[PDB]
Amino acid sequence: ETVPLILLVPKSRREDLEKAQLAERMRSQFFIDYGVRLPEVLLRDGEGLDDNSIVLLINEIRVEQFTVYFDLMRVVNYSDEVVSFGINPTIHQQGSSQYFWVTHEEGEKLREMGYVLRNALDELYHCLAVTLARNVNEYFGIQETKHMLDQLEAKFPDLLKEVLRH
Repeated sequence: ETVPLILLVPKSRREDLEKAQLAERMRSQFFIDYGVRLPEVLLRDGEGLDDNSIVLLINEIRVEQFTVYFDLMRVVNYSDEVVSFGINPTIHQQGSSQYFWVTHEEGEKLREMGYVLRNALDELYHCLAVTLARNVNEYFGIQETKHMLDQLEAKFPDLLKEVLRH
């Protein structure tokens, strides 16, 4: 890989993320989990970028925008019982999926009650790995479709007749 991954980050978080060595954390973890070598990961200030937002660019094209609450912890196996403990999560919603976040102090209480918590940087890594994995799956899917159009012996009218039937 010769083209770097770029993460646009909030201007107020950039120096903390550099001090936390986010780039090396990401590169190191991805290699251990997958055996694949990420290109260099560069952080850049995102103009107008609100807090808790990260934009992934590859080859200067926007790939995905993540919502990660830098000062909070993600409740990985969140259940509604959390609320019965007096803890009301920060909820982020992306499509059909909800993500539940709590304070560091709340996180420590939930860890004693069977919950698993991920800090923001670990969740940011997780978001990247999920995005990278989703894109690879779809790429393979495109290839499967090309193979089916190669193997296809039925013509279009006959093919479309069969589809409406079933």
